[PDB]
Amino acid sequence: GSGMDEIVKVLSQHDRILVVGHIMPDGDCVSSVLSLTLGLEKLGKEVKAAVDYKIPYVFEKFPYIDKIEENPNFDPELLVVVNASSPDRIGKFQDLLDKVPSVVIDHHSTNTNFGNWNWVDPSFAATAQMIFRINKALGVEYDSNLATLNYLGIATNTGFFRHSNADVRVFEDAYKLVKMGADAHFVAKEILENKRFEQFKLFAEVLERLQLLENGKIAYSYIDYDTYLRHNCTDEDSAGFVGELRSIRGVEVAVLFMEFPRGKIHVSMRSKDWFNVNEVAFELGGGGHPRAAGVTFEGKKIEEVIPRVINHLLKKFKEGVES
Amino acid sequence: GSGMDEIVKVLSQHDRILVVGHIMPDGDCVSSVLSLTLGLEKLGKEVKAAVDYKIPYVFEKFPYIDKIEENPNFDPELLVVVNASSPDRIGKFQDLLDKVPSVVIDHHSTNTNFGNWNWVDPSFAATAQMIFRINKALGVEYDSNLATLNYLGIATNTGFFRHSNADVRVFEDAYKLVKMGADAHFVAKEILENKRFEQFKLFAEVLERLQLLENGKIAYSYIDYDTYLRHNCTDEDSAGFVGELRSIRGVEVAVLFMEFPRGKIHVSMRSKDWFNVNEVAFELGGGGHPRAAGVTFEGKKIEEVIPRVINHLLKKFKEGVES
Ligand SMILES: Nc1ncnc2c1ncn2[C@@H]1O[C@H](COP(=O)(O)O)[C@@H](O)[C@H]1O
Ligand SMILES: Nc1ncnc2c1ncn2[C@@H]1O[C@H](COP(=O)(O)O)[C@@H](O)[C@H]1O
Ligand SMILES: [Cl-]
Ligand SMILES: [Cl-]
Ligand SMILES: [Cl-]
Ligand SMILES: [Cl-]
Repeated sequence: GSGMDEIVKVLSQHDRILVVGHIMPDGDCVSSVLSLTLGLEKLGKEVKAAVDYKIPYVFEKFPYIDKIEENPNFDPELLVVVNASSPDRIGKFQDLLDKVPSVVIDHHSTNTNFGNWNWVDPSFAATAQMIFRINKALGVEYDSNLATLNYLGIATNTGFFRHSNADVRVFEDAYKLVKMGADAHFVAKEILENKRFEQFKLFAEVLERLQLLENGKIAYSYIDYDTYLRHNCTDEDSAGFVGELRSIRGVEVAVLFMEFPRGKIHVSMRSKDWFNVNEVAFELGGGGHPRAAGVTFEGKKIEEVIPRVINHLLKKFKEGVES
Repeated sequence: GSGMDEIVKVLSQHDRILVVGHIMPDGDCVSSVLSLTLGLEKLGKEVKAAVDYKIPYVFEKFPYIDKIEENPNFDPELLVVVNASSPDRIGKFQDLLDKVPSVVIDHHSTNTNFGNWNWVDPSFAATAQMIFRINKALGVEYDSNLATLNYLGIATNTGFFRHSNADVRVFEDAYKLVKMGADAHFVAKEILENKRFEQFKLFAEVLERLQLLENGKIAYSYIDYDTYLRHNCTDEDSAGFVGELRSIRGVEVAVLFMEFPRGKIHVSMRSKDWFNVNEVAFELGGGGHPRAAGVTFEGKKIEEVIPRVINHLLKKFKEGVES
């Protein structure tokens, strides 16, 4: 397993670079892609950024968001894949893995190490923190826009400094980026204050279906595909719903089952204090973090997935309570 | 107007000190009261902490919360009032202002300077930041519990680093406190993840009454007293509701009218980008910050307050749009 130094050397050695993020991009993906792309351009390299997916609405006002292309026309010397744990997550760009030397930079412990060089460090809360250190190691000078873009992923992946991954290194990075001009309020406003009215109606559906188990310590609900369509919503609109269920008093584990598209059931799990949802996720074929993890089923009825997941969660939860 | 140095000298000169916060205490009040009380105790002083109000549920697990007394039995040499902008806000302890020398420490620009010594600095987002600097100036050594307690007010008064008052000094303070052991995740979990089910039902009432004006740029709603009672709620339960209305896409100003107790109408105002709600608040007899401000009426029908406030807000908003 390569460290940062070997990645920095490899980046220094190539001058035509395609930086690729994952489908369904989140703040850390957008942050890592644009921060590395702009950093490498400041070294004079020829760099393009690509994500095989529509950029979500909340990113449309960020500086340089138009640098991320869905259909780049580029012949790179080097592929750099950021924040994507497996080749399927980069969509049509996985075809380049067979033709172009590749670097992987990722904080996900689930990363399959599919690059020729791989720097994977789960002690970071965000891949953006790794890009920050790469850019500094390369000699990149930050301006306010680059600082804002690199702050983005650290904020989003820690829930804006609320989750258990917000450790001293996260706060140090945020401080350094704000000192360099990162507009923390701009980032919060664009990410968190662009709610659709339909999102309130969709969450009302979640609350109607909400079920508590184990003396209120487990909360789960679901959104079926017809309900997304009924409210002109996609799974972009239910971002943050599972954390709202975790925020209920006395809840330790929250699970949200989301069918989107039809027959594709994503299970999002969150815990509050002590329960390791990643162990449940892993055993079901997914993965993630001790306090935030997920599983994705293809080709299943939601009526089959829900009781199987709840069954496994109850067994594990009862074991944990017994210590 | 005294600065920090004169306050530090005055604190150093007295050894029996009552630290008082304001009624309806928030995170900054609890943070400032306990951080200063514990800091002064580490200098060996005899210190009590007092708030003439029930401590809200979300603070009950914080370390040393039991140090805040509703009914202290103490004869202080010095009264220190933190985060309270006027004597009425400290309840029954305003009687001590006539008998005991008093120090005021506050970030609110509305502070009436009712102490014998007053350090009021609106450039701080939180009074807790001023207490942090006082404690360091006095030579206090932070442990993890004191760091957690001092972090609390900086986090709550910036919306956990989301609001426009989260400047480089806020992030520096947060970093320094987390480096000293502040448990940022504990604070977020206790403050933000203790929601009552009744709070979701109460917010559904807010959404039912929600009205948009000026091409969706103004949003307002209201909670009358009977509606609070119907949902076993008080105005503690509607904390954060007005920010949820601000978070609607395209909204620039959000206003929530809250009747609690009967006939007492509190108007909470939030803006997003540019509109100065403090100017509207001030003209109506309240005050606050450019992006968060309020007004409180006693003895009025909500049917009278709502159109008068909306009228003034519309006039000011239309003027601002014309630049
Ligand atoms: N099917 C899956 N396999 C592996 N990791 C997954 C996963 N679904 C989610 N995760 C990870 O778990 C965390 C929580 O995911 P989510 O926000 O979708 O609940 C994220 O960091 C995400 O990358
Ligand atoms: N009636 C009033 N007079 C002066 N300042 C007020 C006020 N009501 C609220 N504020 C201030 O305005 C900000 C927003 O108040 P609120 O959270 O109640 O909306 C807070 O910092 C608060 O101290
Ligand atoms: Cl731009
Ligand atoms: Cl992990
Ligand atoms: Cl204690
Ligand atoms: Cl101000």
